[PDB]
Amino acid sequence: EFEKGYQSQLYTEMVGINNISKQFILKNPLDDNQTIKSKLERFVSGYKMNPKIAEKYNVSVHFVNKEKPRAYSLVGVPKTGTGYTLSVWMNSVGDGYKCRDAASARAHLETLSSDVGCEAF
Repeated sequence: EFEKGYQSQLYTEMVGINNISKQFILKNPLDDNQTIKSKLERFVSGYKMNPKIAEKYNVSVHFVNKEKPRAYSLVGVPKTGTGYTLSVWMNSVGDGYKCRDAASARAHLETLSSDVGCEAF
């Protein structure tokens, strides 16, 4: 399908977003947790993907513990009205997952069960 096709181009994009985010961290080791969290949020929500992925998907940065914000994650889920479901999420240590639906992406799930969930790649 074109859709799996797109879910996979979205991952490649998010890898590129993750690579630039790494540089935010290396280049600014003096930033306090508040500052790097907002800097990453601005960078990731401003981020411009390839025009035909940008129309389809939203990417956003999440922090499981906001006082360890160098530990971030990226979530990528369809824009609304597009009729899409397939999603993605990834670690800042580079674990990547393709997810059957946005909710499992937002939930940071790592396995397929109950006909929802995510699996690695």
